[PDB]
Amino acid sequence: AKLVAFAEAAIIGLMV
Amino acid sequence: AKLVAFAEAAIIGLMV
Amino acid sequence: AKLVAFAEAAIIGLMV
Repeated sequence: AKLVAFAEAAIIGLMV
Repeated sequence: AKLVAFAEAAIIGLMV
Repeated sequence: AKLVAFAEAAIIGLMV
């Protein structure tokens, strides 16, 4: 799956 | 180069 | 905010 990172502090990596 | 990420678990980052 | 990574050596992550 492709991985996307987000900064919200924490980093969240969500998959597609 | 840009790093593109995938997760298959091992995470792989490839250079573009 | 989404993060984008680059490999320049060091890795740089920039917020979008």
